Amino acid sequence: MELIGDYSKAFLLQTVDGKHQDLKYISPETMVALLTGKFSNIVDKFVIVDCRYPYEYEGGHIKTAVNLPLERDAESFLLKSPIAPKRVILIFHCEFSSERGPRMCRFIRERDRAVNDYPSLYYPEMYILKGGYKEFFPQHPNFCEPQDYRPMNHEAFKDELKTFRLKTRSW
Ligand SMILES: [Cl-]
Repeated sequence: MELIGDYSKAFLLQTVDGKHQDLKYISPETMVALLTGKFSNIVDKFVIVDCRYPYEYEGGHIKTAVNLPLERDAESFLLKSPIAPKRVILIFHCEFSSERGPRMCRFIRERDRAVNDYPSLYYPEMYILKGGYKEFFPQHPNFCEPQDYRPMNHEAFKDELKTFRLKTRSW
């Protein structure tokens, strides 16, 4: 398997197959391994980037995850003052981790390359949480807060969905 983005070392985590063939996916179990410190002697810090809309995040998210659905906010939070360390790892996800999560993962790499001299990167190692929150919650409810799951298409949040989308850069 290839080295991480700045070609400094191998990817640390075991991966699983995912739709986007060039991206690296991890399972809920591996996400819990990170959260429980199984890699604490090697990983200085990791950030779970929840790319879902605010109402989805508010209805139940992974403990410590940061909600950064808008590209400009994800870029500001991660690249205005890069999180330095040991390894730093980013894990992106959305509801199913099919579109929003993968898109943000690609966007951040694009921006990371743009502000660096090749092949250096602030975030050389990034993963997608396979199955997104939809598959994580049924496996590890006590690693979520609140302990619930609100789908993007929830019937009571149709207006909230529209309101949020009109704030995005492109549709
Ligand atoms: Cl956006």
